[PDB]
Amino acid sequence: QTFEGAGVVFEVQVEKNLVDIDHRLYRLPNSTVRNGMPSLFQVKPGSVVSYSGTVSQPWSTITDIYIHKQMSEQELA
Amino acid sequence: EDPQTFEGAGVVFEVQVEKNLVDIDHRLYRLPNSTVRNGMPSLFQVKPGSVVSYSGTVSQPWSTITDIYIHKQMSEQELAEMIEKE
Ligand SMILES: [Cl-]
Ligand code: NA
Repeated sequence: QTFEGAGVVFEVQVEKNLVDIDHRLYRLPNSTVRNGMPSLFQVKPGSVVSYSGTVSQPWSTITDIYIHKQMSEQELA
Repeated sequence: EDPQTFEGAGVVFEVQVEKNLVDIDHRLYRLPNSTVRNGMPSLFQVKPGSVVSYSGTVSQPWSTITDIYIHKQMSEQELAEMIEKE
């Protein structure tokens, strides 16, 4: 039922609530929020992330995601 | 590098909800009610024993955590699945 991982965002599809992390697709609903802002609009290609969620088919749902501030800057460079 | 922002990781040892303070690896940080994740203040989610990644702004007397994530060490890990496949 639950999972946790870490990786690098390669692509974000805001219109489909999907995020591509290390070539794996996850559902990233607007309900995954931090400081009143949906995380779907904060993650970008190159973001280094820690995430957790619930197992679902075909793609698992991320219900919590954190952007590594120093590592995402190093990844983009 | 921004000298006004900070980021770290550690273990929560104590939480003082009445003073908006969190003790991580015996250092103290301000954890205001405005640091919210999924509509809930993170101050009431962190507990002694929580493993955390956090970031914020340098401030006086304590630096302010504006973003904090609890590591789910008890959940099944994608890295474990990766090591099992490799
Ligand atoms: Cl929120
Ligand atoms: Na900084």
